[PDB]
Amino acid sequence: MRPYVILNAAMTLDGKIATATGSSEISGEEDLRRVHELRRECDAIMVGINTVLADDPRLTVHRVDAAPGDNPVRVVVDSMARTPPHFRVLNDEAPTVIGVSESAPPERVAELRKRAEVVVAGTRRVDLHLLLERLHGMGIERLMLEGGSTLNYSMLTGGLVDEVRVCIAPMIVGGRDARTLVDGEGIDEMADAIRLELKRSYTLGEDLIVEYTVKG
Amino acid sequence: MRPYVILNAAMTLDGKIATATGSSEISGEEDLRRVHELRRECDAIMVGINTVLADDPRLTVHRVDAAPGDNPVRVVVDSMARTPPHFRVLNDEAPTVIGVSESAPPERVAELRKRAEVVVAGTRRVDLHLLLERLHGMGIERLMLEGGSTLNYSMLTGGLVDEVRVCIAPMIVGGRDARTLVDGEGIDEMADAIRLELKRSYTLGEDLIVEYTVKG
Ligand SMILES: NC(=O)c1ccc[n+]([C@@H]2O[C@H](COP(=O)([O-])OP(=O)(O)OC[C@H]3O[C@@H](n4cnc5c(N)ncnc54)[C@H](OP(=O)(O)O)[C@@H]3O)[C@@H](O)[C@H]2O)c1
Ligand SMILES: NC(=O)c1ccc[n+]([C@@H]2O[C@H](COP(=O)([O-])OP(=O)(O)OC[C@H]3O[C@@H](n4cnc5c(N)ncnc54)[C@H](OP(=O)(O)O)[C@@H]3O)[C@@H](O)[C@H]2O)c1
Ligand SMILES: [Cl-]
Ligand SMILES: [Cl-]
Ligand SMILES: [Mg+2]
Repeated sequence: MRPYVILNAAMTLDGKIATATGSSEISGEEDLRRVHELRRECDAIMVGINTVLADDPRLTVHRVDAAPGDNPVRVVVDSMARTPPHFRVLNDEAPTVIGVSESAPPERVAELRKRAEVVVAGTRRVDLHLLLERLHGMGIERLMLEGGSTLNYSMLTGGLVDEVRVCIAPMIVGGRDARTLVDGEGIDEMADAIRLELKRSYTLGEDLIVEYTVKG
Repeated sequence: MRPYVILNAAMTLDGKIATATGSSEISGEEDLRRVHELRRECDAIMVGINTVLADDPRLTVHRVDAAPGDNPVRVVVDSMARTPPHFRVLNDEAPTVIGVSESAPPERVAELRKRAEVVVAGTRRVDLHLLLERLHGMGIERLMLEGGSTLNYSMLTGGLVDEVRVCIAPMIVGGRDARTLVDGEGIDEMADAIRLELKRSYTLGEDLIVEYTVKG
């Protein structure tokens, strides 16, 4: 089985979540609160290793009032155990899980096990199906997927996403090499696109929030 | 003095206007009718050569009932005069203008002049400011820019776009090499993004339409 999965993101109108140089300040203050409230509501947050290396995020509830138990499990998708042992995601604010592949150097895995629960799943790339099974077995029923574009693609095409919520900021940056909402290999034909259904749209500060379910 | 410029587009939720393979069927029938209605309220439609080569579009008012002079002037941005003499954009449905650079081979320029007005503007690349100035001279006061992503970038960073209208389809395709709403070289810092203001957002058929003004 697997938890229920909400993909949440912030993007520019032209669909970018970061520039080629990694600049990613997009959301207004209100959206950031929305995000932290949603964190409060979930059992776990999931990000890819590339996001962790780029942003060194806390991935906790800190922009809204939080009870001592409110921080969800932090989950990093990290095939070669590259999460720096010093980085904030391994701090003491909340439990952390690192999903690694069987190819991960045994020495790096052992260091991570000192600050986290490590789950091995997949040969050389993290098996997201298995990882999600393992998270569900830890009692995680509600997971918030927070990117980046490569993990987003894997999760969507694997049929592992139930909802998509996007903050669309009123700005354009362009860039053929900027990260978009969803990157990866890509679906070749518009006909074979993943299909969604708009459930809600509303303004929040300067931003436009859109909320969709993924059509089964 | 240049025309007032509305940029119109259709993209997937993840910001794609075409897959890597050039698949670009995005809008529902209702959006397409709206586009044709807006075309009729404009003096000119502008598109890049690459769009012409990819789609061979007519660029006329035909998804709604139209009369004779309802079709706007068709303008192709085409540095090296690559518009094929047999392409629909050069048919007799409507006036056509091709903007070329000084670098375009004369044989191709001379051939284009048989089927369109040719405006030579810019050394190696079309000078968009100069082109728009010359378009004003042909009674063009309102122009609809219809892509693609490279031309969009140039027009936007050139300060030559007054409004943005986007049809957002409830679908995701991903693809690191798919064409986005705006490609080109990109703005390096989110701080330096072109800023917009949302005028209104509404559903149209299955799609979500958003209309913005460009602040700068
Ligand atoms: N605004 C937003 O909504 C938002 C949200 C998040 C991030 N961002 C930004 O956007 C950028 C996106 O980062 P990114 O796309 O490079 O990184 P990412 O998607 O966070 O990380 C993807 C990486 O995860 C690892 N991985 C392991 N198994 C995988 C699997 N089955 N599927 C997918 N990935 C797997 C791979 O690296 P290994 O194989 O080496 O482990 C892969 O390259 C970042 O700069 C970030 O700051 C924006
Ligand atoms: N859904 C939508 O809204 C929408 C709209 C339009 C297109 N599309 C699709 O999206 C794709 C995007 O097309 P694209 O980006 O490859 O092509 P494009 O933007 O239509 O064409 C850009 C080309 O115009 C020429 N050009 C000359 N002077 C220029 C200047 N100053 N600035 C920019 N371009 C200049 C260049 O080629 P030369 O130098 O060789 O002349 C340049 O590569 C196409 O496949 C199209 O079918 C989607
Ligand atoms: Cl955070
Ligand atoms: Cl057409
Ligand atoms: Mg791209």
